[PDB]
Amino acid sequence: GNLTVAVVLPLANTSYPWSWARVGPAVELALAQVKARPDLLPGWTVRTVLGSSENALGVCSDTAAPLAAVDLKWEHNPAVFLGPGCVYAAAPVGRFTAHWRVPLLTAGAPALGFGVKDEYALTTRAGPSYAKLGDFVAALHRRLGWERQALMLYAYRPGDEEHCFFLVEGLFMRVRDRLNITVDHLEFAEDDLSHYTRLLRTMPRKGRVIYICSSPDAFRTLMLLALEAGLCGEDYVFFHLDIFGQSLQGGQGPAPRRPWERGDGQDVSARQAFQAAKIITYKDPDNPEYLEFLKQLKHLAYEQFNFTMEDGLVNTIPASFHDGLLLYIQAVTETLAHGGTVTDGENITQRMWNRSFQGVTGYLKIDSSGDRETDFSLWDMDPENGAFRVVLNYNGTSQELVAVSGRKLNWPLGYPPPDIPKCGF
Amino acid sequence: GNLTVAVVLPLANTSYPWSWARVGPAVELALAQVKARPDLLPGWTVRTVLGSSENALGVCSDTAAPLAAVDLKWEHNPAVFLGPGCVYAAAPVGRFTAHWRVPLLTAGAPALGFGVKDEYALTTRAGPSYAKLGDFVAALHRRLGWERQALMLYAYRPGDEEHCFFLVEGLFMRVRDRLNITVDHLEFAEDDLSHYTRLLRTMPRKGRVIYICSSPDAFRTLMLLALEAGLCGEDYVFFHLDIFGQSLQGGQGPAPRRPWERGDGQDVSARQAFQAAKIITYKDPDNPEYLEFLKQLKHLAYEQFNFTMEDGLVNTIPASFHDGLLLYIQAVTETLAHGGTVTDGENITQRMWNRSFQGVTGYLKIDSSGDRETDFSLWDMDPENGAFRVVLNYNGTSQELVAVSGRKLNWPLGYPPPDIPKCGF
Ligand SMILES: *[C@@H]1O[C@H](CO)[C@@H](O[C@@H]2O[C@H](CO)[C@@H](O)[C@H](O[C@H]3O[C@H](CO[C@H]4O[C@H](CO)[C@@H](O)[C@H](O)[C@@H]4O)[C@@H](O)[C@H](O)[C@@H]3O)[C@H]2NC(C)=O)[C@H](O)[C@H]1NC(C)=O
Ligand SMILES: *[C@@H]1O[C@H](CO)[C@@H](O[C@@H]2O[C@H](CO)[C@@H](O)[C@H](O[C@H]3O[C@H](CO[C@H]4O[C@H](CO)[C@@H](O)[C@H](O)[C@@H]4O)[C@@H](O)[C@H](O)[C@@H]3O)[C@H]2NC(C)=O)[C@H](O)[C@H]1NC(C)=O
Ligand SMILES: *[C@@H]1O[C@H](CO)[C@@H](O[C@@H]2O[C@H](CO)[C@@H](O)[C@H](O[C@H]3O[C@H](CO)[C@@H](O)[C@H](O)[C@@H]3O)[C@H]2NC(C)=O)[C@H](O)[C@H]1NC(C)=O
Ligand SMILES: *[C@@H]1O[C@H](CO)[C@@H](O[C@@H]2O[C@H](CO)[C@@H](O)[C@H](O[C@H]3O[C@H](CO)[C@@H](O)[C@H](O)[C@@H]3O)[C@H]2NC(C)=O)[C@H](O)[C@H]1NC(C)=O
Ligand SMILES: *[C@@H]1O[C@H](CO)[C@@H](O)[C@H](O)[C@H]1NC(C)=O
Ligand SMILES: *[C@@H]1O[C@H](CO)[C@@H](O)[C@H](O)[C@H]1NC(C)=O
Ligand SMILES: [Cl-]
Ligand SMILES: [Cl-]
Repeated sequence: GNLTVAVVLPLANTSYPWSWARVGPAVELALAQVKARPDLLPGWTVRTVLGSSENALGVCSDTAAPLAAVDLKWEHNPAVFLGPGCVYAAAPVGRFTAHWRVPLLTAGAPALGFGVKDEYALTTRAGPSYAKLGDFVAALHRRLGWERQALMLYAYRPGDEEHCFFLVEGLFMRVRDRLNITVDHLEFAEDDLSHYTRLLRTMPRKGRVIYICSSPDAFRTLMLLALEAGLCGEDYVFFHLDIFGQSLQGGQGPAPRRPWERGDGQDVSARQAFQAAKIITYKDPDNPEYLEFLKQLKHLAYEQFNFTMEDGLVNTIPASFHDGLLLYIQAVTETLAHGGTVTDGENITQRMWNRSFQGVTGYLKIDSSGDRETDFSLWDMDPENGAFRVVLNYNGTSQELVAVSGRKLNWPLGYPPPDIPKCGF
Repeated sequence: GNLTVAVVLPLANTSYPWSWARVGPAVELALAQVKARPDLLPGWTVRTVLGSSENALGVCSDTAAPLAAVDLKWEHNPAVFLGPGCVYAAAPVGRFTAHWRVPLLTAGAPALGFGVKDEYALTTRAGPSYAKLGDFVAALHRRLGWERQALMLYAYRPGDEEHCFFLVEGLFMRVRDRLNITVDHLEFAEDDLSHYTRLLRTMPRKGRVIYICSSPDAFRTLMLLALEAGLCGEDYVFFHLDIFGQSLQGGQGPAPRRPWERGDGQDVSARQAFQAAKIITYKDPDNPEYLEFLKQLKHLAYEQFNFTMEDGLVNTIPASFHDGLLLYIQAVTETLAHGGTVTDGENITQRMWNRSFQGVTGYLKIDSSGDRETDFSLWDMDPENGAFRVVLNYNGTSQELVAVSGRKLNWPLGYPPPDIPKCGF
């Protein structure tokens, strides 16, 4: 028989980590591998019927994603959805598919509200989540001894789909649960220098361990302002939540990075200001299978969709769709082997949750709630060269930190600064 | 043949002006009238299929309204949607119907954003709109000579579906388009006594003609504070946007109201504070057909839904569904007389827009944009008795103001206060 796979992704806009111009060859490679392995759905054929989740302007829309999903459901009767990876498009489509009793795979939709599996039954997330980043910092605080207070700033920009609002919402909500610490939750406009001055005035009263979600330019500007304000590294620690490594040119390899450099005269004084800054990115998989998959993905993305892949850390999202789709196909194969159909949403989904799988991105594990366990990296600056390099790797499954071969965190005083000064704030 | 009307309304919750417990008898009376007249749809049969637009908690929601609409569309293939009335349920369902090319009738959904007929094609609003209130105040200002400045407060309450936010949004937008005056629109928390003191401090600098959208209790508690602060009626005038006449015992009939009285000991001091307050409600139709319709609607509602229908000015929403639907039943008849079909949404809709109809609520007119022309009423205090009464009626179609039974506005100084003082603010 056949197994339709409805796809609701941006088909023309090629500026998203999940856009069809980069996820298309991932699914194509996955389906090419399914058809060469007798152990996966013996004799069946897997098809894709693809709709678009973007409006007339060409951007994510919660208005057109459900329309496309309903059209696809009415016409083709899919067995699964590679639902939207976009926070605003994913919610209505996930509610529709939960009402229809159809599984929904996605390597996007990292928002916290999507993880309420009473309203979003049968949906799986094979890619990074935002709440899983609250486990990482919780593991930092236990290791570094901070157990009192923290502050969390998130920038605002008119264009983006409130990326940092959701990022820090998830981080904050999970950090409250894991730790009984006092956290503060602030926002600033990313273009108003008045807001930056106000923020530099404010912080000395609210915390000594600050997590900032902003663009690389805004974080460099904040560091330069803080250095002038006197906010040195013997007191503060600034953590830049740059998940896709945009300030590190992707952060895809061992090359030395120096994100404090712009060649604008003040980059001599920007190296000084970054002595109290560390960067929290996703983890770049090291296995050779990932490199081979990237090598043969970059070629399909050119021959098929006439689009050139950028060679960064956003490729993990195209690879996670491949891994998740293969995991789903294996679950469906087991379900059929136990005498079922490809329409048993509940039986199929409970064979995906709470198990480990071997993909190109490593040996991953979908947790008991359906969300994938995410691994992170912490970058710090070398005292001698001045270049940034990875110093800590966090394994989501076992929930522990590993120091890279011959590296350790660079603290100005040799040890982390306390999160509570001599006489508080 | 058969004509199927799809209904997406609260079927169990009885606390809405459009809830099925009070709109069901209206539609049943309409369909009884259709079946007794050879003029309308000769020989056809009209029948309704019901879906609920409320979630588990029992409140109308934007999550369960489109789900019910999609289920109804896929199962019964309706010719028209007697769509939702909530501002939040009516948007996704309106977009779905616009995408399907199916007309959507509603006497609710007054929000301004629902009147953009490029995104909401084929939808008709046979009931009051919020922007149509901005036509009223403009026609009021021209009559009283105010042409400089205005201020608009709206209350915020956790429970309501941001009723006053949308009311003031529509009013403010339409007043901005139709006048050159400078308008400023604030917000205040309704159950936070600090905000009231803050507002009484603020107002004397930002306006002298104020429109307040709040609950009757909030308006009275704020008028007492205004009297205490010295904001008397020789300078300020306060307009209470109480559209359904909640503060006037429903605002229907000829009896005299006393909205300043609770027997709490401040009645003597509350009658004095209301000398600078006037109330803007909907207009209660004065024709005998409306009274007969109410008489045979209450009995039917009690007999057929075990719900007792207290009289008031919220009964115009049940009666508009009765009118609009009938208007539609006429339009779809004329189409058939020209060789069309019941599924000619575009030709059916343009035969409803920009024409007048004779219903139980008067001789109504649907404007060229599809929204009905609403008539308003202005209530003012009698200087002698101290009881409130209707003193102005506003005809939406022709946009004139009519004094009622030789009545006149009670201005504490004899003429309207200036909207800009001797030396401004
Ligand atoms: C594909 O989709 C992308 C969206 O990822 C479209 O690109 C535009 O991307 C920007 C930011 O990445 C986004 O702001 C645009 O939408 C918003 O645009 C303005 C803001 O833009 C202005 O300010 C920014 C700084 O914040 C300047 O960099 C920019 O030059 C402007 O001066 C908002 O005010 C709007 O309200 C809107 O929300 C986004 N494009 C659109 C139409 O929203 C890209 O056009 C798409 N391309 C194709 C071919 O479909
Ligand atoms: C029928 O529909 C009405 C809506 O018109 C329902 O009333 C609402 O019901 C929902 C859940 O069913 C409930 O969440 C709403 O409460 C809202 O407000 C509270 C805070 O309100 C507090 O103050 C008011 C003051 O009057 C108290 O009455 C109330 O008990 C609270 O102490 C929020 O915390 C909630 O989150 C929510 O936003 C409620 N609102 C109103 C105005 O009634 C009604 O339950 C439905 N009934 C049935 C049988 O379906
Ligand atoms: C993150 O942690 C996990 C474990 O905490 C690391 O290793 C994996 O651990 C599981 C058990 O928890 C192993 O089963 C898995 O290796 C086995 O996988 C299959 C099936 O068991 C077997 O055929 C293999 O030969 C191997 O025995 C572990 N995966 C490995 C070692 O690759 C995981 O590696 C950590 N993350 C990273 C990036 O290393
Ligand atoms: C508000 O004003 C409108 C008009 O500005 C009144 O409604 C009708 O107006 C039209 C012309 O604009 C009148 O022709 C109509 O009266 C006739 O309507 C039909 C068809 O023309 C005819 O068969 C009737 O016999 C009647 O002669 C007006 N409708 C009436 C007078 O009922 C409207 O009445 C005004 N509002 C109120 C509350 O009166
Ligand atoms: C998940 O699987 C483990 C075995 O690996 C089991 O012990 C645990 O109970 C499972 N959790 C749930 C929620 O089923
Ligand atoms: C609406 O009807 C009037 C006459 O009632 C007509 O003059 C006008 O052209 C019609 N259309 C518009 C857009 O006004
Ligand atoms: Cl998407
Ligand atoms: Cl509704």
